[PDB]
Amino acid sequence: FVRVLEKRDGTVLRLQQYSSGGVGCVVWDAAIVLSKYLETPEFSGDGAHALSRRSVLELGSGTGAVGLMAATLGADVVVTDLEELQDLLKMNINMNKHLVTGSVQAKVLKWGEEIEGFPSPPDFILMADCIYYEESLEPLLKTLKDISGFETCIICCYEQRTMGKNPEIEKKYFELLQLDFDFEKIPLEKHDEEYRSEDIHIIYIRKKKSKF
Ligand SMILES: C[S@@+](CC[C@H](N)C(=O)[O-])C[C@H]1O[C@@H](n2cnc3c(N)ncnc32)[C@H](O)[C@@H]1O
Repeated sequence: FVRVLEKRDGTVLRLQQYSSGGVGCVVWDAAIVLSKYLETPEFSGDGAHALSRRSVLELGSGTGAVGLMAATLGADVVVTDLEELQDLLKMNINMNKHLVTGSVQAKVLKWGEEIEGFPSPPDFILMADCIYYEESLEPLLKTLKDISGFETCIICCYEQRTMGKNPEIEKKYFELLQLDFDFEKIPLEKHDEEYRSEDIHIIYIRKKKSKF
């Protein structure tokens, strides 16, 4: 009942998906793509967004897969989700703390609700498959605006769902996003050569600050 995700160095993250009492969350494909993206040279010492010793907030962590990966890369990570997912997050911190080279802790952060502030804006905010929640889009973007500063690197990874109401929900997300943020799509050629998909996008989001 463990989902496994292997790092570039052969070490292996292990993620439980069921917490006792109905509460649970699976590891989503977008979390695998973003996690393995964090292991590309882009987030190494000689890279554009070195992760080691930097502050990282993850929203909608679920199992914690992405934030845990960042913690095995030297970041000081806070993984967050709803109250009911805190037990699962703590279990997965326990299963992977032997691989953590930075730090990792879990906190409740329900989108739209103000929580324990950072002393200064995080260096990164990470999100995997956080966007198809129509009812929580304005809350999510409020949290993002409240926490990020002009230097925060916001990385948003999501699997594009092409059927149903999802195309519509996706457009509402971007229309709300553009009021306060810029974005830029990371070309597929920069994802992990193995763990990528034309259906799974990575976008860098930045708090807008125009000179005009
Ligand atoms: C599709 S899952 C993705 C989980 C994980 N990031 C991954 O990719 O494997 C979305 C996550 O967002 C969380 N979430 C949904 N609405 C939320 C809200 N209003 N506030 C905080 N978290 C929320 C869910 O509990 C769930 O863990």
